[PDB]
Amino acid sequence: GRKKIQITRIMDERNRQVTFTKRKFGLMKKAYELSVLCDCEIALIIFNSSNKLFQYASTDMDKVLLKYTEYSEPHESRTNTVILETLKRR
Amino acid sequence: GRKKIQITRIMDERNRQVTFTKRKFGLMKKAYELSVLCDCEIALIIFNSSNKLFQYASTDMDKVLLKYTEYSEPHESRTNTVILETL
DNA sequence: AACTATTTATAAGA
DNA sequence: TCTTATAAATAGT
Repeated sequence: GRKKIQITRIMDERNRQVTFTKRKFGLMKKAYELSVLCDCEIALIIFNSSNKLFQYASTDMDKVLLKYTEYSEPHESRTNTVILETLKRR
Repeated sequence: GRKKIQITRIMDERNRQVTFTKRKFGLMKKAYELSVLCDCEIALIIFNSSNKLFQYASTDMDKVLLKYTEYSEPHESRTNTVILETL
């Protein structure tokens, strides 16, 4: 990036859409590279704010999702949590 | 990277494992940033070569997967396909 | 595991 | 979309 940007929701609609398209390609690209380099199985489902779907899966999506739903051990899972935060002085 | 690397399976076991751990964090990180920045719902399931699971989901994994299985329109889908290559 | 040069991604300005 | 300068990730150590 020509500038550092904060990680909060982009407010400009068209900016949000461009950022979405490029970052999504980059993310599927990094997913592909992870799967190849480290010999692992990835499935990546993305729904844009308008509920349109975009997906990546190394092997085969329904294979990976089946394996998921049957997996019955504790495992590393991360998520998004919203925090209350005070801003800078300005 | 201190070196450019080819995109093929890392042969050294321990190298593969370190690369896995760091790149996975980076990938979940970029996923989180995408979901926040562009207000979208992501689900990312990874099974390492030993069949151990690692996951990221912005909202809630079963929510996203339900939405997936019901989605009935054509959509952008990618996968990995193997190519023959000269050196 | 941390730290650093080299690469890979990406945001602003066009 | 493109260009470019800048920030962010990562491959070796």
